[PDB]
Amino acid sequence: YCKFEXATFXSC
Repeated sequence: YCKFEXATFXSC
């Protein structure tokens, strides 16, 4: 999946 991240935003 994509999703941002726990803290980061590395969307895929």
